[PDB]
Amino acid sequence: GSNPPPPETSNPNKPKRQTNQLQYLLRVVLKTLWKHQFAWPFQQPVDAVKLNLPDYYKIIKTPMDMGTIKKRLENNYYWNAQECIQDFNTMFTNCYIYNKPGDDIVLMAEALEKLFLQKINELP
Ligand SMILES: COc1ccc(Br)cc1S(=O)(=O)Nc1cc2c(C)noc2cc1O
Ligand code: NA
Repeated sequence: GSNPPPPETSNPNKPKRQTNQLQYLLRVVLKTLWKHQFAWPFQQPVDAVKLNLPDYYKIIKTPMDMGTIKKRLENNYYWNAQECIQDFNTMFTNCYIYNKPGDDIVLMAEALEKLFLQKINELP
């Protein structure tokens, strides 16, 4: 079991720009999630080798994490806030797909997702 290559964080020919919503996504939303107690499992791509999860990438084909998101935001990878939001949704959804209701990790995802949804209500 090897790890796949992580998701891209820059792409010359993918349309990209800066928006004040995307700035907020970085400065406020991502920063709040990043510093939360429960951030740690979601700060980097799932290392299926070191975490001993050899079925992870059998089940999850569209992986996403906050390390990847942070870098995409810092590089202005996105065209709009909706693309970034979709990456967050993918992250949480993957957690819920791979794991089971009530699992420690699922409860952490849920608390981060509540907090995410609260912060994207205040999107300018
Ligand atoms: C068994 O390892 C656990 C147990 C509970 C928690 Br909260 C976290 C881990 S882990 O971070 O060492 N491994 C692990 C990470 C993820 C991710 C990210 N999505 O689903 C996972 C399942 C895991 O066991
Ligand atoms: Na599941």
